[PDB]
This record gives sequence, structure tokens and C-alpha cells, in this order.
Amino acid sequence: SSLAISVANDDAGIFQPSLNALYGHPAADRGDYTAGLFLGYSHDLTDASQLSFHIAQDIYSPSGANKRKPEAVKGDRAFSAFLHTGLEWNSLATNWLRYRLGTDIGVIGPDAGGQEVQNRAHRIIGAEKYPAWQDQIENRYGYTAKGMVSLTPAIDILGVNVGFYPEVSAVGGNLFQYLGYGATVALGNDKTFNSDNGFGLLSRRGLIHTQKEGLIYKVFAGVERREVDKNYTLQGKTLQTKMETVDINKTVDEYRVGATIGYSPVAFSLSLNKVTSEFRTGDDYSYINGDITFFF
Ligand SMILES: CCCCCCCCCCOCCOCCOCCOCCOCCO
Ligand SMILES: [Zn+2]
Ligand SMILES: [Zn+2]
Ligand SMILES: [Zn+2]
Ligand SMILES: [Zn+2]
Ligand SMILES: [Zn+2]
Repeated sequence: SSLAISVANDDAGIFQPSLNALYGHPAADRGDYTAGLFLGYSHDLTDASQLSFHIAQDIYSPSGANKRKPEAVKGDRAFSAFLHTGLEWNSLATNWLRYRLGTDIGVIGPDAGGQEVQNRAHRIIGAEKYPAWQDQIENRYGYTAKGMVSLTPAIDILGVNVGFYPEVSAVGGNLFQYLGYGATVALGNDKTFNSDNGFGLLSRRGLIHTQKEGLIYKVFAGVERREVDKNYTLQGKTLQTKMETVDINKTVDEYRVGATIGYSPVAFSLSLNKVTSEFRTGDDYSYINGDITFFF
């Protein structure tokens, strides 16, 4: 079992030079995904299978000078937030297959609490608040249905497991809908943990599926291409200007490079991430997540 806290930020702090070297500086100049908070619990029903629960809030933002304007700007994403909770099954079907199946309920809109959380954060640090929260994406309550399958060929070399994990993912519902395909490569001291990967709404955000006690470590790099049918954060209508602000791009790539290091019962993770332009007038953006996972 693992209990995890994960924080995502486009401001990568001491990891900014690494993020910039990896994905280039223009991606850091964008601000599309501005904050994430996630708390999750995974329980092993067997050595092969987990059931996970989580609650999370993700906050999305216009970029650059648009952040300070009174309302949403045509051509850039509006302020929005996605507040969600759900359950997921994560299982090794065999030594060569991992699958995941999950359902969220949530909301994108003022009810997701993005203005409240960001305004609070800003007040606490003495930053000014961004007024265009008044023109945020309007409420839509909904569900996500999520699935992933991954092949898991890996070989063990002197206690180091190295693997290649081609995967297909799918999300549906009235908030987000896409079909993704990708692969991750990983090296680490645990076969099960090495195959436990994911992108986008299938990202594990700190949750760990592992057999290992004592030292745990993993280093990984992956990309997933998704074909996007829906993204309500982009296609929804703003509260006051009543517009859809952008034309979504139907093909979106997500890159993730990261690592975990831990010792029973605590592990630390960092993931350096890039998402390619999600709309015609946007551009690629980079961010990190840092996770603390108690695993026992
Ligand atoms: C008992 C039933 C058996 C079920 C079999 C299920 C197998 C499913 C596994 C499918 O995985 C294949 C997916 O392959 C995708 C790999 O593609 C990677 C390319 O990613 C695009 C990267 O974009 C970057 C472009 O520069
Ligand atoms: Zn357990
Ligand atoms: Zn720049
Ligand atoms: Zn931010
Ligand atoms: Zn448990
Ligand atoms: Zn969720």
C-alpha cells in the first residue's frame, strides 16, 4: 500500500534549470497548467492488484501578459479548475501485461474552487490576484472513465531491472475524451514498480505499486501521443464574456522524465513534464510534479 501527496507547479523552483535544459525556455514561459494538488491511497488486494482512491484539484491559466487582464482573452485559455475524486483498479494481468480501469466524478467551473485556492496562495505570498478569474470557464459536472493497457517486457541485469512499456490509454465522458498511445522506458530495482507508468489523466501522481522493501529506485523517460476529442477546460464557455476562447489541437504529445528514490517507508519522486500545444494559438508548456509517497 501507498499513501501519496503530489504537488504540480509550472514554477519548478530549484528544478527550473533542469526543466529548461530538457524542454527549452519557451515552454517555461507558458503557464497553461499552473497548479496541481493530489492526495491518494493505494491498497494491494493481492501482490498483483491495487485499488486506489484519490482527491485532486488542478488549475489552468492564460499565459504571460494575459494573466493580468480583466477578462479571458480570445486566443488563449481562460482561467479554469478541475476538482475530482475517483477510484481505480491497477493490475498485472500477467508478467507481460499491466492494465488499469478507473472512474472519476468531478467538476470544471467556479465550483472546482480555482479562484479561491489561487487567490489564497497569492495573498499569503503577497502576490496580486488575477482578476480574470471572474471570467473563468462555467460549471460542468461530470465523470471520466479511464483505461490503460501496457505490455511489460523487461530484463534483469545484476539486480537492475530495465524495461520498455508500450501502452494504449483511453478517457471518455463529458469533461475529457481522448485515445492515447505511447511508451515509457525505465530502469530500477523493482520489476513491478518499473511498469507502473502513465500520462495525462492516467498519470500515477505519486501512487506506487511495488513489491520492494528497503531501497527503492526508478528512473524513467516516456512520451504519449493523444488524439483529443474533448477538453472542457478549452471548449467550455466563459462566465462573463460567454465565449469559447480557443480552437483545440486534436493531436497532443506528453513527455515525462523523472525518478523515484526511497527507503521503506518513504519515497520521493520528481517528474519533468512537457505537454505540446493544446490549441492552435497556444504553445508547448512545461511543468514539474514532486511527490512524497509512504509505502508499506
Ligand atoms: C489476453 C488479451 C491480450 C491483450 C493484448 C493487449 C496488448 C495491448 C498493448 C498495446 O500497446 C501498443 C501501443 O504501441 C504504441 C507505441 O507507440 C509509441 C509512439 O509514441 C508517439 C510519440 O510521439 C512523439 C513523436 O515524436
Ligand atoms: Zn499494502
Ligand atoms: Zn523564454
Ligand atoms: Zn502556476
Ligand atoms: Zn493497504
Ligand atoms: Zn481524478
